[PDB]
Amino acid sequence: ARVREYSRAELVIGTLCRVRVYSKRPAAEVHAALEEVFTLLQQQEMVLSAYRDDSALAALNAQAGSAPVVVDRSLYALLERALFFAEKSGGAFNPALGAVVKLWNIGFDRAAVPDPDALKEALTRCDFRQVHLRAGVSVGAPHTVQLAQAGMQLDLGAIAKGFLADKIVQLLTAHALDSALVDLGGNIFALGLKYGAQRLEWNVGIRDPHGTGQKPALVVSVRDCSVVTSGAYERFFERDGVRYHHIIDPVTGFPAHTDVDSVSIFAPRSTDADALATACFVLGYEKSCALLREFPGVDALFIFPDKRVRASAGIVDRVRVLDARFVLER
Ligand SMILES: Nc1ncnc2c1ncn2[C@@H]1O[C@H](COP(=O)(O)OP(=O)(O)O)[C@@H](O)[C@H]1O
Ligand SMILES: [Mg+2]
Ligand SMILES: [Mg+2]
Ligand code: NA
Ligand code: NA
Repeated sequence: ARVREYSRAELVIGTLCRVRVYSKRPAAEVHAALEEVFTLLQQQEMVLSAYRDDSALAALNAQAGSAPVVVDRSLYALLERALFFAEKSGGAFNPALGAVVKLWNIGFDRAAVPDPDALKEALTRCDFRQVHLRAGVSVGAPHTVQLAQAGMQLDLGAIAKGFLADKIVQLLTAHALDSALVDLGGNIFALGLKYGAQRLEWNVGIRDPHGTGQKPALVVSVRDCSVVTSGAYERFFERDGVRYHHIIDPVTGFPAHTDVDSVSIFAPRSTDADALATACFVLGYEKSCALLREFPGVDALFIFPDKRVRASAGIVDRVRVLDARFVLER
């Protein structure tokens, strides 16, 4: 039995999603797994999407201030994990920020900053503690979500790609695959080891925060690990000489003013890496290090505006700088 390498990529969930697999299984089995990966992404776009009228999440948001809504176990679990990171991060990551994000989402389209009072009003409808998750303990009991605060809106943009990368890994493993690189718009999961007959760690690239995005500035060698990056120049618009990026500080209702250009989180679960990358970007370097002490199983890599790079002890020896303008502090 020979090793073969496969990849497939499609535009779905608003970005380019690519999965690369090495396998000795019959090619038909790999093709079937990849078919299911991309069917899953299509289906989940219709569950999780914040910017569509026909998604399950949009239906949930339409019931804010009303009765609990039945959701499937998967969406319930994702919301539970999102609220966990909201609590642990002091709301730096906030999955109920839709009232504010939606104003900024039209801002992007219109290239215009939201009004002050409108923005001040939106911040009053973002209390994630008023998302009530309930699930009965008896056999087959439904899972429900209630948005108790009038006009509050869920937006899972900062955790959905991580969730989907984890769901894809679970699917690949269900198909008896153990070597893959999952890349959902840059949200990476490195499953197992790649092939060279030699088995090698995956060399995951981290971009220059200001890069055209072509070349990575650094690579990190990893196995069975998600690598998720949140950064200041990945999505933004400009107006009158000021840049407004897409990661909001919930305290100000404005794009976060932070001391790092990007934060990359390395974790066994991409859900966790995605939520933490957002929280850490909002919190800034020192407070991020404090938060991360609560998660011993994760590592982090910070790129500063002066091109210094700091990486935690669990990954620093695995980092290689490719763009010599950057310096890895040791
Ligand atoms: N502080 C925040 N907490 C949670 N979600 C946020 C926050 N700010 C913005 N969002 C939503 O999450 C998205 C940012 O997600 P993030 O994972 O940080 O970046 P990326 O889009 O590169 O994956 C935004 O587009 C918005 O939908
Ligand atoms: Mg995130
Ligand atoms: Mg993300
Ligand atoms: Na990103
Ligand atoms: Na800040």
